[PDB]
Amino acid sequence: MNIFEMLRIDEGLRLKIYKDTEGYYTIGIGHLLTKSPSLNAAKSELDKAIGRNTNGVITKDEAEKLFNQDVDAAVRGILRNAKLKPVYDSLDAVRRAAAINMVFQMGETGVAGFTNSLRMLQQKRWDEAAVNLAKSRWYNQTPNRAKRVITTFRTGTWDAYK
Ligand SMILES: [Ar]
Ligand SMILES: [Ar]
Ligand SMILES: [Cl-]
Ligand SMILES: [Cl-]
Repeated sequence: MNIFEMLRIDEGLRLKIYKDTEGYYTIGIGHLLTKSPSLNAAKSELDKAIGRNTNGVITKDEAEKLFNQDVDAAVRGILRNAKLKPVYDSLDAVRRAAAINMVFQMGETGVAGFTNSLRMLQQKRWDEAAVNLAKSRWYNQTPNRAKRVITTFRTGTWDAYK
């Protein structure tokens, strides 16, 4: 297992524009298009992203290409964030993938807001971190996914995904 497989399980794959858990227009493997309530606006953003007149539909390869860029951007966003980078560098491989999933889902910004959890992960206090991470809107709104990511940080293994 790895980051790609992990996120492919959490996000799914859809080839037509859809609304995510927050009601935002998305396509592919969790590629958010826009926070706007306009379907047209989402179609405009999709065309621009792909570089062709898609009409709300893409191929598997295009979805996978967006996905690669989004993983890459997430990692780079972590590395560029003063609050995140040090946490990240302190973690082992498995846990790093848990950190990436979270940023992919909620943005750098969002993640950089779990100050307390961040600190406990940096100190390797796994159980305490797991409990603090669960005290969040993230967990209350997408409890199944959150539990998988949380178990990942807790144990450092991929059992939640196997
Ligand atoms: Ar992180
Ligand atoms: Ar975190
Ligand atoms: Cl894009
Ligand atoms: Cl969920």
